[PDB]
Amino acid sequence: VSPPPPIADEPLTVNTGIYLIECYSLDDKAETFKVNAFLSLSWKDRRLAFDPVRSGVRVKTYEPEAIWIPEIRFVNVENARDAAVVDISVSPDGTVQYLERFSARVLSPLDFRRYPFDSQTLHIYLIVRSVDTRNIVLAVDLEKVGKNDDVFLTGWDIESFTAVVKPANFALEDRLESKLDYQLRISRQYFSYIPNIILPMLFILFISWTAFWSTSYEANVTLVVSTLIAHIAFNILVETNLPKTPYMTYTGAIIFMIYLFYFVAVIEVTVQHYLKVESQPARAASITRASRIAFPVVFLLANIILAFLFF
Amino acid sequence: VSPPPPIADEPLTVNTGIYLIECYSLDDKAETFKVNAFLSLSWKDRRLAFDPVRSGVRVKTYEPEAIWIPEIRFVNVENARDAAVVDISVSPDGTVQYLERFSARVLSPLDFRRYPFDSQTLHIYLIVRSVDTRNIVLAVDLEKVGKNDDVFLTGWDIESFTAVVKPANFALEDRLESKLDYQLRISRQYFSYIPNIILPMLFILFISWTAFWSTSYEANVTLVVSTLIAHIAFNILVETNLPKTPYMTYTGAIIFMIYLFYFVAVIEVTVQHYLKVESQPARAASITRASRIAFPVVFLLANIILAFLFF
Amino acid sequence: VSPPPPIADEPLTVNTGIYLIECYSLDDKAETFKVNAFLSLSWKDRRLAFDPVRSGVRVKTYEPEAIWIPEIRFVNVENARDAAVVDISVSPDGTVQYLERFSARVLSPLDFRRYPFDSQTLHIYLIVRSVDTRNIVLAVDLEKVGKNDDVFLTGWDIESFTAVVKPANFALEDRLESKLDYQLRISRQYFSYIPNIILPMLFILFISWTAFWSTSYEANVTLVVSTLIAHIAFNILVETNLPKTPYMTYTGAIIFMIYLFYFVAVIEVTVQHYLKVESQPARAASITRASRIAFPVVFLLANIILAFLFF
Amino acid sequence: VSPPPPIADEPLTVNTGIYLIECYSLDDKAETFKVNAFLSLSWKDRRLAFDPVRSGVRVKTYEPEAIWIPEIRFVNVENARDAAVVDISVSPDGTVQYLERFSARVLSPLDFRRYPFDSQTLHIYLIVRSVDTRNIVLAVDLEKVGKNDDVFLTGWDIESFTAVVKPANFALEDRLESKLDYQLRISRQYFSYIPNIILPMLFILFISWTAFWSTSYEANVTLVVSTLIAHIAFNILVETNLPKTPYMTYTGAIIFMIYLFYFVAVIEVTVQHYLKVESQPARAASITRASRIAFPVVFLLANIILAFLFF
Amino acid sequence: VSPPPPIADEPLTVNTGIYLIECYSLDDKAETFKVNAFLSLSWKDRRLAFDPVRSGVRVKTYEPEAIWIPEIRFVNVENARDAAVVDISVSPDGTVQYLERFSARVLSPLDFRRYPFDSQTLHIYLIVRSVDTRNIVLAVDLEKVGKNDDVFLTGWDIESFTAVVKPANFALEDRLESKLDYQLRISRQYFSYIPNIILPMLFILFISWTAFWSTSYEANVTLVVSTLIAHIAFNILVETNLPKTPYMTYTGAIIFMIYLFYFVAVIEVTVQHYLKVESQPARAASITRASRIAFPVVFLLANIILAFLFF
Ligand SMILES: [Cl-]
Ligand SMILES: [Cl-]
Ligand SMILES: [Cl-]
Ligand SMILES: [Cl-]
Ligand SMILES: [Cl-]
Ligand SMILES: [Cl-]
Ligand SMILES: [Cl-]
Ligand code: NA
Ligand code: NA
Ligand code: NA
Ligand code: NA
Ligand code: NA
Ligand code: NA
Repeated sequence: VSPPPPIADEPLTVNTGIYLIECYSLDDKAETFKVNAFLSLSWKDRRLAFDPVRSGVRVKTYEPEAIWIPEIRFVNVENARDAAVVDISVSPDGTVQYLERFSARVLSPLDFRRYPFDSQTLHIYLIVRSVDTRNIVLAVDLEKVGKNDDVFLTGWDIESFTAVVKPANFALEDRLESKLDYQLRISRQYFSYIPNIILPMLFILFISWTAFWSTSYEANVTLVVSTLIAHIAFNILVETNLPKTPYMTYTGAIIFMIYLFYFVAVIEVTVQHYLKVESQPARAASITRASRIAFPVVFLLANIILAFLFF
Repeated sequence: VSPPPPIADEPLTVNTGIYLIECYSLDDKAETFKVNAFLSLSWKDRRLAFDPVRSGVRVKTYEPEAIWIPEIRFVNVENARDAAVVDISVSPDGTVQYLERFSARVLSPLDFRRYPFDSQTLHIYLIVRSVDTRNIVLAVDLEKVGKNDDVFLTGWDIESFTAVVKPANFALEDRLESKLDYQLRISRQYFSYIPNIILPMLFILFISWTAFWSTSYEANVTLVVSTLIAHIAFNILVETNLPKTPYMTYTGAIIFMIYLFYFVAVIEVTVQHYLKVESQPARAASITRASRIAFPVVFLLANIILAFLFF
Repeated sequence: VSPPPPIADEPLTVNTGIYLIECYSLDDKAETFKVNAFLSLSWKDRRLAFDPVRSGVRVKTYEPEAIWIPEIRFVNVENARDAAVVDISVSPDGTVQYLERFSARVLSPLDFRRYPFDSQTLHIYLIVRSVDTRNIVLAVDLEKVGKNDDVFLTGWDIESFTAVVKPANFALEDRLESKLDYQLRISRQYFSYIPNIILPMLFILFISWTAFWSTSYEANVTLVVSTLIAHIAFNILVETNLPKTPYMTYTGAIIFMIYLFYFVAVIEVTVQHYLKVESQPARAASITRASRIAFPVVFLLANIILAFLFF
Repeated sequence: VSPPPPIADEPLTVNTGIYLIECYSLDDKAETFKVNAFLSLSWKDRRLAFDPVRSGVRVKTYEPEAIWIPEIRFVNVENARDAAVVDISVSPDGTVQYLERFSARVLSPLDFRRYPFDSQTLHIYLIVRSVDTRNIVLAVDLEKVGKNDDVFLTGWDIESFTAVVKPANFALEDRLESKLDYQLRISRQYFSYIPNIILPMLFILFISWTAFWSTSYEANVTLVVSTLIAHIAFNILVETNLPKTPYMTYTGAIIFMIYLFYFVAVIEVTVQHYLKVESQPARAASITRASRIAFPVVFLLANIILAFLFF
Repeated sequence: VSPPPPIADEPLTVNTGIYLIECYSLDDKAETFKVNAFLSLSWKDRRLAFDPVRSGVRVKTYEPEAIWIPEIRFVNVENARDAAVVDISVSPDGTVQYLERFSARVLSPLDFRRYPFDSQTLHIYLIVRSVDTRNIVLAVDLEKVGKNDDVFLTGWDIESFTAVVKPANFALEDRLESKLDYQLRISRQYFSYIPNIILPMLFILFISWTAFWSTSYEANVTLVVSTLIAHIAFNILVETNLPKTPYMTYTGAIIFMIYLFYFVAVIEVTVQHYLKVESQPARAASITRASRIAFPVVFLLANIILAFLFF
């Protein structure tokens, strides 16, 4: 079979629409998500036109094999989509209405800069390669773009599912390609991070600061070193749920900065002891008394500065 | 092939039934479960009717290819079900009795609020898209809905497998869809959580409270900090077996609250020492003596309050 | 094609046999094992009978397509078995000898009560659904049931592979089903558990008891708390290799009971110190001296009681 | 199609050859390896003989469907090999030259006794089931058995890839089976184990022995217990990269034996303290002085004994 | 179908080109990467030639089935590539222009010597087996070799994608093979390693050196042993993200060398204490004072030496 013939030198417009049924498995490390949706296609093939009076029927159904169907592919998919044709319906003028149900693992990159308070725009790119007979251009039928109300992406809030109506028409391997951008706007459910990582991490830091109300070096060493190890465990736990980024993430910055607070606490604890031993407990007392105010104040201000730079 | 013709303008009723053979792999993190069941379908096709006297036979068997079979799909499945036809049997009036054995990874969400003392309702949604010739409506043949006695879901108790008999009939992409709800009610086997997480976690907390019967700061610091680290390990272990929820789980709340008890224990231990050093061991004694009663009482009451809010 | 016709009202006997080639991947957490075997089937179809004198040949080979083959399925498989037909041979009387090689992930539950000193009976259930023409019953041809000598299940000892010769005939969805039970009896290779978990766990416990020969509270606190943390690591390591059971496992019981020994050691260590501080080291000496005998004796007796209840 | 007819009562010889292209994913825990190779087959079928003068073509190419091809299977594979036919070439005498490229997950057991200084012989077993017309026997065409120079198995050194030329001809389910043994000899690259496990493990042990030059019980308890915990982590890390063996591995033995050294160090540390407290520091000094020589000497000799028993 | 006939004794040149659409999942442990690209093939088949005047058309489109297409395979792929034909276009002279879109898991080895400051050359090898009619040779059409601008390999910087234009022509199993080398040059994004592993690891080492400003043996033992355990955790974390190499990696060397610094710190701490006890605190003071300069200086120089050897 060959593509539909042009009335004049116009390109063939394939109207598209994606309707999400099930949306799942957003892997932060892999920057992938799995989708299960309907793909609807519509184009006019005058060769398929019929008189409803003579034929009796108002619409004609065809098997994919019987007629010409545009070779529509997804750009950013991992492997070729699993698709199964639901329906092909031809109206008297020759307007074909294709429907298929597909599933694919979509590869759309993520911006972890504000993690876990981040919002993402997932992309689904539809593309079509022009044949030698005629150029094929994609379009968006907005009435056939949507999502089910039940659509839930675990740990995420689905904001919108829309399409950039004007396609990106460009040359590739000496033939015209028409690309369409379907955007799924989502925002992370940060709630769990607060009682599981953020607050536990702050509690262990504040416990390290009880060393500023203790003259026992052996006890201080235990307090600051033990809590530093729990902070290492939280750093490791966090960096497992995330990929290696060439930039600093919000949680990454806080986690990093907290190491400096542990390092300065070890210095203060060491200075206090050296001075006590050197028979200068008065000077050690001044440093310890100052640290009690300095550490919380510098921690609070540094955090205001970070939140400001990141948001 | 085309769908059966209507006697009048009535829709075609496809009677359904699911009989679970094997139920397995409930992934809490993924909110998925795997099923292996029989799917039975029954509808009347007058075109297939025959006289049992003239034909000799009481029922006629057909291969799927020979006759019209309704396109039945699952809504909340991950990928398309794996199915294999067991039997197709036609009675003299034209009543078709289809049977297939399928397997699918079903995506039904879970409510972890009362974890690990939670009960779930897993869903299996059957759907059918109406064709242009006539509208197709689903029904439940209750005699063909059930589960095998051997059906075991590891770590769960299977309560019931029933179907909501009235289908959800709605419009989707300008065609009628008939959805059916099969509900598998299950309840978690919480027993293992008690000797593996709950009791070990309480033992480490009570060990931290032996610091209220000790005047040794060095020893107390070790007791409260070491046990706090073991509590961090239990928090991490628990949050690995669960997905990130936008709400507080029962175990999540207890685990979180226990951090506050560790934090206040560090404060008491610090106060006692500061006072002892400041040559006020009498005042430190009063605080330590009070803490011995305060800590268990506040822990017990806070737990009554939590159990009340959650159950 | 239709099933063989009955001489009288007797059911059709399909003689079966499974010969294991490769047996592997026993997942304790999932309660599954993978199998790679031969499935042999034999039934008489008089329609296929021939005279060896007239036909020249002693046996006739047929392709699955050509003749009627009973639809045999596995009950407890995860997905439908992967099978490939090796041979179909018809003798002059019409006796068909079918052979196929298959692989399947079999789902047979396990009893972890005596873990890691447990023995299991893995099951492979063959089933057949009766057609309307005639009822089909399964049988065991014992000469065609066996296993290869090389068959090795990693970490397990294969005791026997036998079949329960009388099938379980029952009604299901108003049709006779003939189920057969193939039993693979295996016993765990517990050897590795001894130097990797059991002996390391006992060594850390005995190290905690060196606190009964020490008056140093700071040192005792370190001894009992540090070793308690290593016991937590062993509890976590063990519960990862096992699923969540609604009953107590042997290792689970020992692991749990050992927590009580750590808890009582913390109490003794605390009592000794309180008494020493209260200027009563004589009374603290009596308690410490008693604990040196009490702890090993109670540990040894409690273990005799547990081994008795479990074996 | 039927198998080639015999000139006399001779069996049909299928000449085989495996040429490894890619060798990868050797899973120690699963005792599996993945292979990507060429499988070449050659047999004479006089029915395919042709005159090159009359036919125009020296050799004729056929699609697998067109002619009889022996059903060659792998014994020790997990699932059926993924294969794709490269070429089928028939010479005028009827000699068929089959070529296919396949990939399979081969299940060949491993001997971890000398781990990580072990050498393995991986096996690939080719088999063929005799048909009723005539018996089929396998052979090795040594010119068509080899491996690519680029063939690299991560963490292993590939020594040789050869075939045991004489097949194992045996009876199975009353039919002759011809098995062939392809052996891939490999040896582990132990180098990484030295700076990652062996040397770190020895360093922590030697650190524990600095307790023989210390009279501080509190410090010794910390030294021996802390380093014992690091040894537990190395034991856990090692047993994760390995399956549960019914025998003692070399690393397993060293790791186990080192626990006894930690246990005896705890005893010495306890004895020294008891004696110091009992006002017998002279006797405690003798024991501590002896331990300084005893511990390294017994460790060195025990290791000579182990290396001797294992190598 | 047979291959195109030669004008003379020349081989058939198949011009190739790979254009990367999506590049993803570079597994350091497995030494694999997943690719999703276009594969373009072009060769002359005079049998397909046509007069554009007589035929009307300028180019003729064919289905893969209709004409002869060279069997092109990838050498270093794991399983056979998943491919789907985009287009086949024949020009009047008989020049075929084939295009397919494929996905494959490519197995190309990596050099971890300079990890995480390493650069790699990933390879994609195209190959073709000569038929008996005529020899097939590969070529590079440079205009049809490229990559998409969006192509992102997580944690890596894509430098270039080029092809070694001269094929490797060699004999294999008595037939000519034409291999082509496509090279993807990438360099690791080391940035994340700095705040997550390198700086945390240096902070814990510097904390261990605060023992040179402390006379408290109990505190020093805690400082050096606790920080040594955190270094063990970083060693374990690092060796999990990497495969077992028969050579020393850059991070591996630094990590190893840091163990020696911990070992010597334990010796100094032990010597200081022995001397203090032996009533020689003056000599212990000299050693401690020297260590304060020696440790940072030797650490800094040893690192200069390592960076020099590795870069
Ligand atoms: Cl696609
Ligand atoms: Cl489905
Ligand atoms: Cl099955
Ligand atoms: Cl019954
Ligand atoms: Cl019946
Ligand atoms: Cl195979
Ligand atoms: Cl390929
Ligand atoms: Na078509
Ligand atoms: Na049908
Ligand atoms: Na059949
Ligand atoms: Na064949
Ligand atoms: Na072709
Ligand atoms: Na300590």
